[PDB]
Parts: sequence; C-alpha cells; structure tokens
Amino acid sequence: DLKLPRQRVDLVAPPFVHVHEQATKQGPKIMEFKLVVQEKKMVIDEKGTTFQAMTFNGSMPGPLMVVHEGDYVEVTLVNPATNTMPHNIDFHSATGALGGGALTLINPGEQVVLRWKATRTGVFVYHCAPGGPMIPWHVVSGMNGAVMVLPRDGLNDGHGHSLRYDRIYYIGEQDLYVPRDEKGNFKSYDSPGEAYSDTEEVMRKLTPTHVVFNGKAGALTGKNALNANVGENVLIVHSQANRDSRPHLIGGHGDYVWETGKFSNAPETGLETWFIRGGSAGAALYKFLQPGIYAYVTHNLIEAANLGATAHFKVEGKWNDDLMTQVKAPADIPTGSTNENLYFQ
Amino acid sequence: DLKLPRQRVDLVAPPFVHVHEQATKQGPKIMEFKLVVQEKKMVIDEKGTTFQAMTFNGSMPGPLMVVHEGDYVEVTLVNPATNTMPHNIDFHSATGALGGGALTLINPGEQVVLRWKATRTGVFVYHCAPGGPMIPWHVVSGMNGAVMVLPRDGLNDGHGHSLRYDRIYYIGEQDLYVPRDEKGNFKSYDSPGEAYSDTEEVMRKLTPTHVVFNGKAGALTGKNALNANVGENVLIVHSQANRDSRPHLIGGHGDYVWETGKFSNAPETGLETWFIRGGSAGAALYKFLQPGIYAYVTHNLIEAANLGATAHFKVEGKWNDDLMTQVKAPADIPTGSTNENLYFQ
Amino acid sequence: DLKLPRQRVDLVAPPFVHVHEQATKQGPKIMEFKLVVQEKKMVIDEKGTTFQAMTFNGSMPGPLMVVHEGDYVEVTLVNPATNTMPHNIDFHSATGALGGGALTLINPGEQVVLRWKATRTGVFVYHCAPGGPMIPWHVVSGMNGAVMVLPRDGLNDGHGHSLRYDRIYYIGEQDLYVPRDEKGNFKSYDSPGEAYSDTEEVMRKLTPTHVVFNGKAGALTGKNALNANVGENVLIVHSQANRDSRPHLIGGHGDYVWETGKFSNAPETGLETWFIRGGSAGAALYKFLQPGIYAYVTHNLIEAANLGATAHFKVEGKWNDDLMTQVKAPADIPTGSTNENLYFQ
Ligand SMILES: [Cu+2]
Ligand SMILES: [Cu+2]
Ligand SMILES: [Cu+2]
Ligand SMILES: [Cu+2]
Ligand SMILES: [Cu+2]
Ligand SMILES: [Cu+2]
Repeated sequence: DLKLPRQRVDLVAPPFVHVHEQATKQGPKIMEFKLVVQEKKMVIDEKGTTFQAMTFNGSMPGPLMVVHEGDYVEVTLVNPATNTMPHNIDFHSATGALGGGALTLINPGEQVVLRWKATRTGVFVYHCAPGGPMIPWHVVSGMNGAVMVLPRDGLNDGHGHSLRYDRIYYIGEQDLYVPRDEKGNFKSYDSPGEAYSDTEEVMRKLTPTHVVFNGKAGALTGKNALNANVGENVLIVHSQANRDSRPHLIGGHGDYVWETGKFSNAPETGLETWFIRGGSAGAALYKFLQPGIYAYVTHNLIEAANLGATAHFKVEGKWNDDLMTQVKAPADIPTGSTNENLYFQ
Repeated sequence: DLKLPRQRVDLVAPPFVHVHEQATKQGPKIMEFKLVVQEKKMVIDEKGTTFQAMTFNGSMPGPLMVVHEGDYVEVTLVNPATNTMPHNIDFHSATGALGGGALTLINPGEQVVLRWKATRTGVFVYHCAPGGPMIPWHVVSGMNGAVMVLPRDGLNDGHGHSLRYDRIYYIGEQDLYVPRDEKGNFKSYDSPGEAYSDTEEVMRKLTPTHVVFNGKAGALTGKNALNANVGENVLIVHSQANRDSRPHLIGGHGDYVWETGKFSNAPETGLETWFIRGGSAGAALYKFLQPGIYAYVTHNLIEAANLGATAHFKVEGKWNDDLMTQVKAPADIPTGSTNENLYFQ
Repeated sequence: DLKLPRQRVDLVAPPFVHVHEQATKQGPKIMEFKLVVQEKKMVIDEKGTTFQAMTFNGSMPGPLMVVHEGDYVEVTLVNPATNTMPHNIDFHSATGALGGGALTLINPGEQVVLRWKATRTGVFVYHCAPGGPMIPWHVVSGMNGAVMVLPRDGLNDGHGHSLRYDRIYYIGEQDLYVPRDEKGNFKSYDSPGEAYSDTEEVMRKLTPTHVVFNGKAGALTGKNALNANVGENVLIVHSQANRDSRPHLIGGHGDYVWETGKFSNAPETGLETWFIRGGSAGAALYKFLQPGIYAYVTHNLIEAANLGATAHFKVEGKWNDDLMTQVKAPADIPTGSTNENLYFQ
C-alpha cells in the first residue's frame, strides 16, 4: 500500500556510522533496519568492572541510523529467546504511540515491525521504554541509541550556505549506576534481574558511578582513538538518553553546533562547550586546524577524568605556529625576576 | 494617580489557566490578583507520603497569572493568621526591590498590595523569598508559580507569523526534600517548623526525594490526564523555581519552543526535549497529530518514572497510519531467520 | 618573526577587570600577560572554613584577561618553587595542543611562554589541566579563570546595533568539595597533597559542599557588594569551569544574554535566568532601572543561600514608581475580608 522503493541498511557499531548520502536527489524510500536486543554482561571500566547490560545490537550506544526527511523507516525489532525481559523501542524522531513504544512491546522469542515517517530533521534519541520503573532501568542499562534525519539537501549553516562533513562519529554517552558492597567495591551479578534491586537504589540517588562513551571508560582512547586530519570537517553526534552532558573538544571548538540537535534551527557558531539535554541528541561540526591529540569530554571534569567520560582524537597534519606556539620552553624562573612585587602577593 | 481601568482576575488551580485573550486591542489596564498563602500538610506521592507544604492559593504550583505587555499587575498578597511564618513574593517578571520581595514581607495576620508594570514578555517564575535560608526552604516547600506576559498581538513564530493556541496547560514542577528515618521510610511531621532541620539536611545534598508535577506523583495521570484533540495547538508552560528540568512529550515534539521562556526571542522548532533552567519558566507549542496516550516527562527517566515526574495527555481523534503504523504485530521469530550472522554477535 | 607591537597588560583581581578599549581602531598586537600559580590555604565560607586552594594569581577565579579578535596572546605562566605540584594552562579560546596544556607543563621553579592567536570571539574559560585525575582536582581547587576576546568593533545586539557597557564585572563561580569528619565538621589539612584522597572521595559523589563567587561565601556581599547606578549598562561575565550554573539577577533581567558566551551569536533578550554550561563562560548585559540592593545568584536557591552562591549589587539612583510601587504597606487583614470563600479552601 505504500508504494515506495525499499532499501535495506546494514548498521555498524558506534562510533562509526553506516554509509549514507548527505545531500540526495533520490526521493523518499522505505529504509529498512533491524535492531536485535541483546542482554549480556559487559566490561565498563579500566579496572575491569562488569555490568549487567541491555543493548540494541550488542553495543552501548545502539548504532546510529541515518535517513533523510520524508523517508519512511521500517524497523524490525527482535527480542531473542536467550533474553529474559520484554523490550520495545521509542523513537524521539517519530510521531504517535509513545514514539513507537506502544506498538513494539515484545517478549523473548518475538519480533515486531514498526514503520515511522521521518517528518522531523535532526539527530534524535531512540531508547527502550517497557513501562513504569522498567523505563529508566532499561535505558540506563544501555538500551539507547540515536537516529539522524538529514535534510535532502544535506546540512546548512542557517544562513543559506551548505555544510558538508568529511567524517562523522557518533558518541553515545551513558550514565551507569553500579552497586557497591559494604567494603566499597563494585558488586558483580549473574543476571540483570539479580542486579535490579541494588541498582535501583543507586539510580534513586541520581548520581552515576560511571559516565562513559561507547560503553566503557577508555573505549575511545588508546588504540581506539578517533582519527582525523587537519582540514577535515568532522560531525560529532552526541547523545544522552537520561542525563545532561556538556561536550567540549579540548584544543578545539564547535564551529557549528546544534546543541538541541534539530536542523530546522540555525546552529550556533564558535562554541567552547555545548549542552546535551538528557533525553536528546545534539551535533557539532568542527574543521580541524592543528594536528595532535585532542581529548573530547563532558566538561564536568570529575566525570571526564574520574568516571570515564573522555575520548581522544588523533589528528594527522602540520602544526600551525601562527595559531599557537611555545615561545619559550620550560626554563628556570630567572633569578632577576621580580614576582614578589605582584599585586596579589 | 495611575488612571487606567481596573480588571479583577479570578485565578484557577493548575494545570488549568484563567480565561484570557491571546491577542487584544484593549489598552493597558491594572490587572488585579489576589494570592493567599496557605501552609498545610499535603500528600505528595502514590504511597500517601505527607509533606509540610507552603503554598500560594493552596496549590503546588501556585496558579498561572496571565496579563499583556504594558499592563500593570496589582497583587494583594495575604498571609492569614492561621499560618505560622512570614512570607513575601518575588516576581521574575518585575523590575526592582528584589522582584517585589523587599516590598511584600508580611507576618501572619497581614496583607500587602504590590503593583508591577509588565514590561517584559514571556513566562516567568514567581516565588516566596523571605530572606537567607528561608528563601530555598519556602520555595522547595511549594511557594512558587508563574506569570505569563503575552504580547498584545499574541504569540508569533519569530518570523512574522502569528501563532494561536487552542488550549493551554501550566505544568509546575517541584523538587521536594523529604527526610527519612533510620529504617529508610519517609518521616512525617506536625508542622513546617518541626520539619525544617531534618529537611535542610536533605536539601544540602541537592538530591530531591520526589520530583512532581502539580504537587504530587500521579497528579496528572489517571483520571486527571490532560485532554486534547488531534489538530489542536496546545501551549504547555513549564516552570521550575529551584532546579533544572528537561521536558519531553513522548510520541510528540515541541513544534515551537521558547525554552528560556521569553517571547522577544524566536522559538526553536521541532525539538525532542527542551531545558528549563532552574529559576525560570519556558513554553512549548505542539499541534497534536495522533490520538492516544502521551506521557509528558522530565527526561531524566529516573526522575520521571521513579520520583514522580510524569503527566499524561489523553488525545481523541483518528490514527494516521502514514505517520506511524505497526506493519507486523508481535510474532515468533521466524525459524529461518539468520540473526546469528549479524555483525555484533 | 611575528612583527607586531607588544603591549604588557597588568591584571587585576576579580571581580574587577583590567582597563581596556571596547571598540578599537588599533590593529592586532601581541598582548602580554603573566600568570603566577599560587598554592595556598584560603578561607571559603562565613564560618571560617579553610581550604587547600590552588590559584592563578592568588585569586579564585583567576583574573579576567581582555583582548580583541586577531590579537596574539603571549602568556608567561610561572610556577614558583614554593609550590609543590606541576601546573599548566588550557585556554578554551585557543586552538591546538589541548588549549595550550600540552605546551605549558611546568614544575615548581619553572616558567613557560605560550602564544595563542585570538581567532574566536566571546568569553572563554581558562584552567589548569596537568593530566588524568589531576585535571578535575586542580580545577576544583581553584585553578580556573576566563578570557574575553572582543570584536574590534565592540559588542553588538546581533541585529546591527552597537552595545556598550558602562561597567564590567567578572563573576567566577567555584564548586568546592571539602571533606567532613565523622562528626560532620569540615576537615582542615596542612597541604593540598594531604587533602587529596579525602577530597577525591567527595568529588566522586558530584555534590559540592560549597558553591561560591569570587572564592568564598559572602565575598561579594557586605562591604564588597558590586556598585552600579541607575541607567548604567553593566556587563556581567560569569564562568564555571566544572559544573553548570543558572545565573539570575533578583529584581532585574538579562537585557542581552550570550549564555553560551560567544559573540558571533546574537544574544537572547529579556531573560529571567540563564544557563552557564560547566566548562564555559557566558555574559549578560543589563541596564539598571531601579536603585537598591539586588542579589545575583545561581537559581538553585539551595546553592545560593545555603552553599555560598550569592552576590549583591548596590545601585544608587531614584526609584521609579511606574515600574513598581508598594500600593499599600503591610496592614492587618480587613475584618470584612471574605477569603474563606476562595476556590482553593
Ligand atoms: Cu528493554
Ligand atoms: Cu524518551
Ligand atoms: Cu513563604
Ligand atoms: Cu528568583
Ligand atoms: Cu594546576
Ligand atoms: Cu577545559
């Protein structure tokens, strides 16, 4: 009855993004996606703490879906019988039935097919939402991702000029609530159900034990730093389904930032730090101007350095001494310096 | 000496709003309001927990006042002698004397009359502010509401086009700080004064025990869901006098959102989730496109589902299968499905 | 090799700001600043609680630096041998090398000279960032300030009209994490290193013990209230390097607010309360219209009244009864008043 071409999309694990066109002259299609729920224990920090997670497609965050305005998105949500709980999906991009949640509740061993029209442009959260207290628990257990609905003409600067990215990354930030024992050590559990009561108690106090990108402290540092090159315009999509965040690229800026994430609004320019409201996705474009390591953080630095929420970019290219230079390397304070006369002493 | 017509306004309890014109061709008037402080015990959650509250006009939030730009607002604040504490009022809409607080301190048995000129358009918080530590305590005990100052031409989209709402609701969100005993159960008290010391200790840790709309968990669910119809443009005013919130309409959007709440600024379009800075009111317009239940939450889902901060809309009308449809109802996973080959396993 | 004039700037302690031009017809210069790290015990509240602080130039916040777009900023960072730890500096205004942090690590007894080009307009945080867990600890110990990069034509309203301030103040807000003993009293320490382990435990819970302006509760009240006069347009720069804030001027407004702090974006008008994302600076202009005391707060009123985050302005001039007036002073409730008939009773 909807007589449009169908196109199957193969998702990829974050922070990477499946192939897509930015601008397109194709007309609306039915874009077909499959999301498979996977409940499993996962490692969430550098000390090896484990966690009873619930995911779409085995990752935290779930994968980024990319479509264009006016496409229809036909999602097969699958809940294999190796899982123990019912699940569903709420697309913040969609209109009606609790985002789809009221049409996608499935028991282990079931699947369901939801179609929603992509009438709203931007980046948007999707997440599980079974009902009642299960809603926050499934979300903070990992069941959230994002979808991007691009304008058919691609992005623009809000002032009539096209913007094109050379690279895209999806940073899903996750607040986790991990019980501790009387000795103060994180507790391990053999199933999500066994974890629940203790976890709910931590959730109620609204203070995460971990705040991570791509599912664990250190996930996007080390060998898994994000690559870029001087001159590239990089789109960084950031989502947080449950709790606020304040992204910042250390040594960079947000050249164009949609912090509320919706491309019908002009981006802000030249930001230092932006703000992702819990329950949303936002996006920032930055053209790299200097090589080296950059850290990408939430700028509650306690969260960034001590709870897990730091990623790295490794950027190749040539240093620009006009923008920044070390005029004099560290040296002993001159003996004839006069700092004892300064106003603050 | 101010020679303008006087118009008495009868307030109504939230989430409803007293009758008013959106656009008007009337000139400035003196709009007369009465607010009566009421200290009383109130029920704040579904388990029947009680709370020593302080209110304007017996409700949390206090009622929404609606005027137009250039009106004068003449408020009689009354503190009956059945109350035990002094009170005052701070209008964030007003200019001077600590919002009016420095001109309205009244003891039990007194009343005072304040007039302020509505020179600033938008939605704004009002709240009690007696002085010092009493300021946060009176506010988080319930003494806060909002006022809307409409442009005389009504709302517009920031791009020269009038916007008109068919319905308006006021959602006041309240962070509450309820002591617990050694057994972990919420404590009851016989007066606000007896509650204070234990309550201040909870306040100091900055984590509410409850986050509620219209004064209690479940207030706007059940029989008291908010009504609307497909096609109606609904204005949802949201205030929070002490603490941030991130509103979201599950299954909907914010078509036009003034998240900082001030109508001299163009609204943002097509938001998923917005942000109410503690100490402010904001507003969102949404035209309903689908019937059914919608949940309206703060999108810290722990707060929403576990601390009280969920409302419902019940929307009548006809479902639009073009926007969203269940293509296939829940069914067993096909035996010949191949999910073991998916990239994430 | 950079052949520009050099101009040495003498910094002053906050909340005051060194002398500068708003609009200028001078061309780019090399603007020379010196920042000296000082580790010392400081008093942070009205009860005399002490704290092992780390500062730039002896103050919390560090001083406001002011330059113009296209200037080069050449900073000599000095770490005297009376200090115990290494330090560095990250300018959110700068491009490359972790904001400068990767080029400025200095041991006690060393200094370094960094030059960065002021290519981005706005107010921006600067802060120490040595590496790893030392990053949040140095910041929340006090090592953060701000820099303002003005357009050469000065500020404008985003709609082609120049804005000029008569006065400028810099409000640096600081979240502090002070351990308590088993009796609940704040603990004192003899060095930052001795404080660290207990302090990190408080930091991990993400709830400050104190939230202060200009380094201590009460710093900008009393004798040190901020002065202004009716009619003056005052720029209030607000920074927070680690944690969100929601500024509000009680009895006033933000006439023009850059809450993300970047002057390539038009300001919002007529705000009640704005939002400083942790890790940023923002700015608000307000033209005073009434004399008297104003309080300037973060509008988590618990933070404002109970954790230290209130400043005052003392404004001289003549009261305007058109904007606000006490129509009737406090009086007994009339005997023939009818309040028992009101809808809420
Ligand atoms: Cu689920
Ligand atoms: Cu949601
Ligand atoms: Cu009161
Ligand atoms: Cu206020
Ligand atoms: Cu340092
Ligand atoms: Cu930083």
